[PDB]
Amino acid sequence: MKHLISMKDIGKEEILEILDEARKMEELLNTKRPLKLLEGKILATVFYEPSTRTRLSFETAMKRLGGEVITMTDLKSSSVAKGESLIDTIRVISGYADIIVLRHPSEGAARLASEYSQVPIINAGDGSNQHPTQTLLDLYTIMREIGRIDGIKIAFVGDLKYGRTVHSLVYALSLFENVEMYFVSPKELRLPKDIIEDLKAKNIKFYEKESLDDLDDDIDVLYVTRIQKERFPDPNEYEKVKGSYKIKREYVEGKKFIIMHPLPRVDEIDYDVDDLPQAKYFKQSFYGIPVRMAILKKLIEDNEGE
Amino acid sequence: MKHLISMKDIGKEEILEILDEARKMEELLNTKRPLKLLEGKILATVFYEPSTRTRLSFETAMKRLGGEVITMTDLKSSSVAKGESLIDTIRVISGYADIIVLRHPSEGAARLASEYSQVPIINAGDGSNQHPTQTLLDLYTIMREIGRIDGIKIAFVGDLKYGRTVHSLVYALSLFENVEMYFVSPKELRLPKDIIEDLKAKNIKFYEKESLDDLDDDIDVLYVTRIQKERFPDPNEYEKVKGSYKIKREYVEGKKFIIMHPLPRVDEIDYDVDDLPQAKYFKQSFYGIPVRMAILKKLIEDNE
Amino acid sequence: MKHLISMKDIGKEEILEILDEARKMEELLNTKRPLKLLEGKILATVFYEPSTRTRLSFETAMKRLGGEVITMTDLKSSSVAKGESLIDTIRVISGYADIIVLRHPSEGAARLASEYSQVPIINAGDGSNQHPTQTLLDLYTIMREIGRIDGIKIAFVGDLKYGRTVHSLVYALSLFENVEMYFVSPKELRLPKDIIEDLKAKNIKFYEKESLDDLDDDIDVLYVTRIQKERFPDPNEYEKVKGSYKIKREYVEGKKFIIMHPLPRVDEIDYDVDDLPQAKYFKQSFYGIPVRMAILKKLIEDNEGE
Repeated sequence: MKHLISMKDIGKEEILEILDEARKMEELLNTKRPLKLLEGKILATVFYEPSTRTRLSFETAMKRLGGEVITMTDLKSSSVAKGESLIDTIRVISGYADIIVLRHPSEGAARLASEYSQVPIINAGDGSNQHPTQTLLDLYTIMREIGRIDGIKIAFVGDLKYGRTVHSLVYALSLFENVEMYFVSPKELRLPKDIIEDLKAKNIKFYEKESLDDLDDDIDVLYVTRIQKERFPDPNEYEKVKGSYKIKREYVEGKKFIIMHPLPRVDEIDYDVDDLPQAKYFKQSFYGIPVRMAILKKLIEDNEGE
Repeated sequence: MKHLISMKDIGKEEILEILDEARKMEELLNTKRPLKLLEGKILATVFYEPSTRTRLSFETAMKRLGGEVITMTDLKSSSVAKGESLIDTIRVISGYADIIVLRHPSEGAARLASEYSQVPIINAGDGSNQHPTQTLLDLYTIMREIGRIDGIKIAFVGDLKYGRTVHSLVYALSLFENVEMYFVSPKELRLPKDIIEDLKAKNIKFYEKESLDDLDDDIDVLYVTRIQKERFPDPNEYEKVKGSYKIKREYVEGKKFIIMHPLPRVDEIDYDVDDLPQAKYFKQSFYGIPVRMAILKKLIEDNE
Repeated sequence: MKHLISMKDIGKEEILEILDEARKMEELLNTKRPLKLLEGKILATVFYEPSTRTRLSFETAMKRLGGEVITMTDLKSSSVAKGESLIDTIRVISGYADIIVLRHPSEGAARLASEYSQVPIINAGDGSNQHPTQTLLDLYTIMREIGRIDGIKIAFVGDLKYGRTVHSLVYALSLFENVEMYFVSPKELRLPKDIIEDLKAKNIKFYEKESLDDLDDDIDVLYVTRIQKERFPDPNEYEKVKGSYKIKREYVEGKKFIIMHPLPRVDEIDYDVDDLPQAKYFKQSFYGIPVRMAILKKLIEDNEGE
């Protein structure tokens, strides 16, 4: 693997390979003794559309492996860009660092950048459409907390029509055996038609539900996604929707499932749910470090341009 | 010690312990040898209200001990948070790093953060409630330059009514034996009533003075604090106040005291005072590194 | 050498010494294996007027030598400065780090800073009088790609009246033996009168040309500089000028020269020129790392507890 642009370029086999490397990295974090696997390496954080969350995650991961990091964000402003094209920037940075994590608005972006980069490119998503590293850490969370990915019952709650990370995860999961999916969402924000078709094409047991009460205590994972205002300009409307899908304490208690959420959470989950056993979104947050360490390591080794 | 939230959680004992560790750190620096005391460690700089000064200080300190640093500033915006609560952020960062230096506006902030952090939290002031690390380095400066903290005569000049770092230092000093305090300031910015009460309660010889000339050459330390235009909207007014408390060269020359100033200084001290022997504010600036190295080291070790 | 403020403080001898050290650094980079030459050192990036490019360059260089870096950009905004003078800041940072790369608007700036710094100061240009490190890497590019600096034919294209990096390079080159210079530019943006005088005073064969076709293929280096809008408020005019000096394919193919450009390039050079053999601007970009490593190393050693 010379780049990590899209989950659709990876198969269940490579996914597992990565999840394994991730577990190794997690254990290494427990040795607690200074790691130097990527000692003489430099990671370049090239963000056009800022994301302190994603940067810090990758930055931490790189440093945990003993590597160095140079950052270049807010490339969008003319002060941090200066009319220079992505292509020129990728070529210059490509010459400075050993690996690049890119975040660009345009669609080709990542893919294109990889074409001009003499270095591996990790796509931190083109804003949306494709964030591999996120999906991978999601899978790792399930693998880690549920003990397996195959044959699990997962339920997604929230904007499923525009939830990119949800789409990406639904696709990845569709590569595993017997995954039962539940899509809880407002009538308007249902899972894209074409996506459902792919699920059908892969003979995947799935159900579209309109209420959280439709779900049973047999779901293993409850993946909560945000529902932004832009979908319901009318406050009244938005109000009803928030209340209808908000994960409350009384609903969580005793449930078998674990609660995941890519963060940041704002309204999707009550704060009194945090201290409940099934709340796992912050653990999920942590898992991003080990899998990102896994990815950085792999990408660099796989392309030993020594 | 698992956190450093307020000076009021530390006693003279622990203070001295810290000042000692600080000295060690200072010496380790002077030798000029790559240090690796905090080698595999990561410090997280979580600033909601930006402060390049404080960040750089702690960043340098952490790196001098061979540690790594991840920074996250200006959270107070839809350019980094997007509506995520301090509590959620602390929990996420807490899982990434090994130690966190927080800077937040809200009062509980630091303390609260420490409750949700699975990692030590160093309070870089909840805006202007308590800035431990600063007071500690101030103490270190006195200890270092005067040779002792106990029984010294210190004079504070400037906005004493709102000078947070001054209040914090006055409290810490009140924990030492026989410290004589002088509060030089405009009739408008005198030291808070309740603070004076605490000083009285601790039987501390102190005097409020209106002029810099009301002092005698028996002062060991002259701690200069800033006085902002926001206190005297009227330029005329402000103008006269600036002149009245500005530390000038012909006032300094020959004086026993050392001049301290938490920085940045703008009007409080003339530039011709800089090269005078008693000017110690830049040295004080430096001392921040060793004491912060001391604090980072301790907090991490203490929490094995 | 205790500071690097201006190219006019360096002689051909020292220049070559630096270019040599630079080569060493370049080869050290090829030696894929962690360098620790500046292990316990800390570089401070003090930029009042931001420049993500220069910062990243120096940051990379410092980290490649195994050093650490603390950054402090745009103290220009009353947010990062607070009314504190450059002198006070230099003194404080001077006490924190081991070496400082300054970028300030005012003229004295760098020089002045060096007076109050208890640490070496590398001038990243007052943005209008001297950027040593850039000129040095330019020289290194010629030295490395052409094989020599002495007796070469170099042609500068673009705003030569305000091109600071061009002026700095023209001066440095004037210290070498038999360098033939060509100044291709619009009648308005001709090389400053006083500069031409210095060239005359040093008996330097030079020609001022108005067209790129005025150049014969006996040229070794074509240094392309930008021509910003502010020089031709009238779009018509500007468009006119852009087309007249734009380096196109049809013009480059088969030419003996190598093309240099300090970057970022916007209009000055067509993208189809990039993959042509004589295109060397991105290589030039890279060379900044080795020479900056060279400079950082030297400045720190030259001042090792003197």
